[PDB]
Amino acid sequence: SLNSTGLAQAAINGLNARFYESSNARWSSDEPWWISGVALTMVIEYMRRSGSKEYLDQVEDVIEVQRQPLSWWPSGEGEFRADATDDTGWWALAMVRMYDLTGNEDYLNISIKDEAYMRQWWTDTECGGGLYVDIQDLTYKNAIANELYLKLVASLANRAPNATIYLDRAQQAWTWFLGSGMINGVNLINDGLARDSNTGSCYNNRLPVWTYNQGVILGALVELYHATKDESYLLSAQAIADAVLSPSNGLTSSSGVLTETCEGSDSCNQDQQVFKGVFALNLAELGDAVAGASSDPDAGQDYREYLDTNMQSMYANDRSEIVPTLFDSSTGDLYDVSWSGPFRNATMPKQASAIGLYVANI
Ligand SMILES: OC[C@H]1O[C@@H](O[C@@H]2[C@@H](O)[C@H](O)O[C@H](CO)[C@H]2O)[C@H](O)[C@@H](O)[C@@H]1O
Ligand SMILES: OC[C@H]1O[C@@H](O[C@@H]2[C@@H](O)[C@H](O)O[C@H](CO)[C@H]2O)[C@H](O)[C@@H](O)[C@@H]1O
Ligand SMILES: OC[C@H]1O[C@@H](O)[C@H](O)[C@@H](O)[C@@H]1O
Ligand SMILES: OC[C@H]1O[C@@H](O)[C@H](O)[C@@H](O)[C@@H]1O
Repeated sequence: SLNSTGLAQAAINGLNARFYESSNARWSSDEPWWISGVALTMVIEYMRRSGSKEYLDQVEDVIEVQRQPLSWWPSGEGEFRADATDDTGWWALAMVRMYDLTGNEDYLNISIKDEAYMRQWWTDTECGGGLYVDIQDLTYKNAIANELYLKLVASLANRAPNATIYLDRAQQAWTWFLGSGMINGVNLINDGLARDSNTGSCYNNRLPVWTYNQGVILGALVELYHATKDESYLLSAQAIADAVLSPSNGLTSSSGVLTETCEGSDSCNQDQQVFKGVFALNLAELGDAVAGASSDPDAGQDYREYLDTNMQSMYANDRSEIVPTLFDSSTGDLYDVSWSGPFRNATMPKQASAIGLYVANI
């Protein structure tokens, strides 16, 4: 009885009414730039899944301005090539989705330039593989930058003309990730890798399990399945998603609600506020891939029910409607960080995460 399409549109309208900067073609310049990339993904994915085009003009504006050489990383020469590889990876994946929505080769070309830029910081000398996140420093190979890269090459393996070298890169990247140790004993992914002071060998740094690091990897494996038709990639994704859904692992509350590890102590920073929606969108991708790979009508039904359950809780306990004024008649919905906890304030990363959950149920 809940209309996820209308709620996503209200959530996007709330996102624009409070956080979109027309003069900058960006959401919230006081927030991390990469989260504007995530927001762009959610808006593109809303249009892709709902069949609507109401934000297409706005998305094109954002792309055209955020394409330009970044003032804080001119040496990237624009096209979203930034001072960290994960920043680049978020926009690169948004361009994959833009290409999926529009069929405009221009966006596919951006993702291709991004893949080649990110790969510059893949090294086999440390950790036997993987890329660094901090381009200027080269001190950290983490989960998210390698999950983004892996989903990027796996996506390009299904879309780019030289799809073979991208499929080989994806298969090689997944083999490295699987062997990295970052996937722990309960099939959840810790934050990144530490390096042995004496031996130089790398190991799971046991930093927190963040929801978005259980998400991007699902989309990556889904694209690897589409590229190979090997259901082993789906089964591996399902083991990771199942671990998230199991309340015994602390990511899913006793009410069945996705919960970031920082929500308990009310310490979720500007980055962590956006994590849950990224997982939700990728989980919906996994659900679609699972239901299409088997003739069982109940295939992937647990993931849909999970997303549905999480939507209603967010719908009921985390929502606050904007009240219009005599000057601003904007209507929409605002959302806080906890999908079960109360609504206290809204921020752009919280709102972006909100849209992702609604879009995940379209
Ligand atoms: O990355 C998001 C934000 O980055 C800001 O640039 C930062 C530089 O000012 C600083 O010198 O180094 C960090 C390293 O990441 C840069 O991110 C932008 O000014 C912001 O607009 C952006 O939201
Ligand atoms: O929130 C967890 C994530 O934190 C990331 O480190 C941040 C950098 O990306 C950012 O640019 O600078 C701040 C400095 O406080 C860092 O918190 C990790 O790179 C991620 O792996 C981690 O999930
Ligand atoms: O694996 C631990 C890593 O933690 C990160 O937060 C730091 O930025 C890296 O320098 C460090 O190597
Ligand atoms: O992709 C997942 C979505 O697929 C749609 O076909 C269903 O109607 C939604 O309920 C579900 O959340």
